[PDB]
Amino acid sequence: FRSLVGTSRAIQQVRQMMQQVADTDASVLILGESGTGKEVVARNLHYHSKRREGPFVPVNCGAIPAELLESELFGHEKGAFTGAITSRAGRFELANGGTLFLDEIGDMPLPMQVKLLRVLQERTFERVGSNKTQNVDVRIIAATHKNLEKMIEDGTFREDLYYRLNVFPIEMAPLRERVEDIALLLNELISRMEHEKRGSIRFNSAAIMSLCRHDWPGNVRELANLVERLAIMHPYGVIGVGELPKKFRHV
Ligand SMILES: Nc1ncnc2c1ncn2[C@@H]1O[C@H](COP(=O)(O)OP(=O)(O)OP(O)(O)=S)[C@@H](O)[C@H]1O
Ligand SMILES: [Mg+2]
Repeated sequence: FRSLVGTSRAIQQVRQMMQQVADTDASVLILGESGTGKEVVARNLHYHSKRREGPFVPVNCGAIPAELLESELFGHEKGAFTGAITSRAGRFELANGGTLFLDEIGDMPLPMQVKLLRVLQERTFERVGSNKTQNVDVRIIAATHKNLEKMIEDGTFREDLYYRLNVFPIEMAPLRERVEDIALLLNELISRMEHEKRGSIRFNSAAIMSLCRHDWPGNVRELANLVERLAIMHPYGVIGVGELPKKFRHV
């Protein structure tokens, strides 16, 4: 785990709710833009859960071939389809006793949403082509940068799955709504980068104000990118307004 650095009320609330849902087995939904810490939040939840010493299993919902998605999620037994010479355990079976992290749940296709639902209310599943219904034991943590209720109304997300998953919602404020945290965030990212052989910089107040007026569409991950790049261009340097890429200058 990392900790969620920062002193905004938003991030403090996020910490409080994390402390409250962690050692429960409730489905957690983390909503937030790209780069805002949603996976951090998930890994932290997990390592402070009953599952904390079982497996943490990510599932990147839009980055699996549909043609194989079922078998990736639920495993297959030999000769289920063409190419099925071995017998795979699925992400779910892999996760039994741990946490399953559905990364971008809004990109999960509908047939997979119903199957996921069957798992959350029944706690069973079968490998593809297989008869044997295995029980399964995981804690669900899903994340999204999408508007799930809108999708519900566009009929691209299932309402029943929605209310089943969204037991404990946690919202992650975008960086541009937490500028108070940027310096802290900086000190963290730089510290990591030092503890990782990888270089050193620091920022002066003008630079820091400039970065505090930036829109951060990639949020914290964009910030981390900037720290790495600047540490290359100005090794062990102090970063002022004129060292920032023009993109990040706001004076
Ligand atoms: N509050 C925070 N304190 C410290 N480090 C953070 C914080 N939030 C994010 N990070 C770090 O900055 C990066 C943000 O990435 P993620 O947490 O994976 O964001 P995300 O919401 O999961 O983005 P996606 O959904 O994968 S595009 C990671 O390298 C984290 O370690
Ligand atoms: Mg992620």
